[PDB]
Formats: sequence, C-alpha cells, structure tokens
Amino acid sequence: MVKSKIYIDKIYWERVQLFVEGHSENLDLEDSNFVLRNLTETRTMKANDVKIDGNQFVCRFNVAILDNGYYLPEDKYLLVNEQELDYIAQLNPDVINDAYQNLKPEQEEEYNELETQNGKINFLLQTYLKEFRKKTVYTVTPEISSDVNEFVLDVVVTT
Repeated sequence: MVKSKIYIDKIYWERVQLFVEGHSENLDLEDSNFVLRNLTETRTMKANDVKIDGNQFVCRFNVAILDNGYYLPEDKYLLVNEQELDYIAQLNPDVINDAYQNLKPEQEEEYNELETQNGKINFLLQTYLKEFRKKTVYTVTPEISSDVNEFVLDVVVTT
C-alpha cells in the first residue's frame, strides 16, 4: 500500500559498536546491503553485521575500525540500503518519543521551555549524543540535516 521505504526504529551503542534497528515497508531485504554513506557520497562504509528477520533488520557498525582500523572519519553520514535503488533510512517517530521518555531532570526543564517543533526535535535527537575520550574527544550525534532533509549521524572530532 505504501512506497518502498526503510525506517530506523531504535539507535543504541554497546561501547564502540553502533546498533541501528529498523524495518522496511513494501521492500524485500533479502539482497540488501546496508552502509553508512557520507553527505557528499565520496565515502561508503558497509555494516560489520546485518541480521534480517522478515522485514526487520539490525545493523552493527564497529565505529572504531570502520576506516581500515581507524575510527569513522569526521563527516555527516546517511544510513542507506543499497538495492535496485538506494533507499535512505527514515526516522521512525519512536526514536523521538524514546528520547523524550528518557530525559533527565535538568534536560526536562530545558526541553519544557522550547516553543517550536523543530527546536523540540533537534533537542531530543541531540540527547542521543555519544562521546568517546581517548585528549581527543570523538562525538557521534544524530540529527535531521535540514539541508538535505534526511536523518544523519554527525561525527565530530575535537581536541
């Protein structure tokens, strides 16, 4: 009934392993290839593992080694299923709700002063930020990139 689509249902980390759970609508995943692709499409990194159960998928990316034993480079990445077409993963609203349900008290107090839909969405996605310290700080934060109108992972490296 709906156009072929890929959705992200949940994002979480097990230390340096990034997991993305989701599902497709009107799209067989049997010959799918899930990748992170940067905004300019000059770099594509395949998932280290993909498990498919019917229309459900779970992707694992070992972010510490995706670049030939080094960490995923600083960039903005889309999650793409590369089949007959390239299907860019869409965020399921569940991800937004889960962020809201897990706000901490100080976060909740700041969130409650927000007045715009876009501000609320941006705030909630930013609570997913994951930071590694090795002093180099490596942060991975999801967002809706307004320019290309897509969910992305923003990877930023700081000293």
